[PDB]
Amino acid sequence: PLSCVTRQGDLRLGRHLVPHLFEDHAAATPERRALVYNDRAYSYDQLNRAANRIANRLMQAFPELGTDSLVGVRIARSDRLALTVLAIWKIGAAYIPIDPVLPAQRMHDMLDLAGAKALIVDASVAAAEPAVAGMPRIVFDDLVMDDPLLEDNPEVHLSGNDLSYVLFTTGKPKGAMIEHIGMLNNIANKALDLAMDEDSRVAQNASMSFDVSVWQMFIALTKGGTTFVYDDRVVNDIAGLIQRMHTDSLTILEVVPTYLQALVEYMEEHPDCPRPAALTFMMVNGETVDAALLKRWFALCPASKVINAYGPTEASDDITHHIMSPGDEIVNPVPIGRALANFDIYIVDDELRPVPIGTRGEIVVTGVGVGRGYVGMAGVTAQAFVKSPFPDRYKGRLYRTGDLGAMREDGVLMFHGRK
Repeated sequence: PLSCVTRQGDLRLGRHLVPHLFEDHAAATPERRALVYNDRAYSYDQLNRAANRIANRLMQAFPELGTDSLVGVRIARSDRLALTVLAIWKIGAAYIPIDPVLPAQRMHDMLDLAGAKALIVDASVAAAEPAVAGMPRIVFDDLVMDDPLLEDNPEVHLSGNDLSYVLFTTGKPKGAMIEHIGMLNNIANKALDLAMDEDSRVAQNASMSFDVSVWQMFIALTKGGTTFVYDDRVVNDIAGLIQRMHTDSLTILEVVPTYLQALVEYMEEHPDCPRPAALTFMMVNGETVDAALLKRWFALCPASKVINAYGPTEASDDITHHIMSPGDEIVNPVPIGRALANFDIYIVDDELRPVPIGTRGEIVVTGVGVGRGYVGMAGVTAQAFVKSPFPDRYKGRLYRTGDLGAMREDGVLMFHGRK
């Protein structure tokens, strides 16, 4: 057999994109708690009303913004960031996260490559830093001001093929273009594999420069649950984050292996302290995890399952999940797992021919989450985004990951480094 797994079409995604799923919950259960950021708690209705004020004032300021318009957002992770992104999406546009800690010349490159139409900052950034001629800048604090006349949903038409965000990753940065439907597919797969419901409590702990911060911020809002934003000050204090996850009764947490190690070490060294005993799932991603660390995690959090997650920013976050339970035979190397639904994955030679099961080759992927390429970089886009030679039910896109891997007889994928 050849190294092919096909899941295109496996998962119906429903009628509504991410912002609209949030709107559905705000209408159905306005008073449920939607988002917590330190001392600030928003109900669904409060979050929606504030996002709508922002959205409507953005359309007043920039009447031409809409489909595939790109808006930079230089706001630190917070309720303010979530609100601003939601507002941008509601008016049909897409955003670029530009962490305030990034230097200005990085911001310039990001906005120029993307052809961004405007930049939204908050008051602290505006006070620290000048606006740049040619790049309209507007301030969160003004956009979100009270006005009961500006609180209805914009009801701009959104299409799944429209951009939702451009995420940049030594050369000039490369801005991967992700569409609403790919973003939704990643969220839909995760909501199923993390057994989410309206009681889910999801950590938003990753840096906004990493694409995983997107599903972390919004997945709970598509399910009626709660996002807990854990900013850099909180995540940098391991003891404090653990105590927060305990007191928040957090259920879902994603980390990279070195941070997982810090959490595990702390709990082992402090067995007296409260633990994140409500966690149902810990997801690990970003770098290779080892079996012994996973087993140490399972000893500390026996009520949890773990998902090893892999995939490129270019395909809307992950393309495989490896779900593990405490009783499982967990050995090195840890698999990167099973294809997400609505993707096909192949291990191929340099000519894109699938190789026999067990042979190493390049991981390449087709399906609903393969994005558009790199904004303003047609050439580097052409190096990795090519027409699929395989059957396709979407837009015919293939992405070459530049990663080596191999496929097991059961279709489980293994990661073997960079090609």
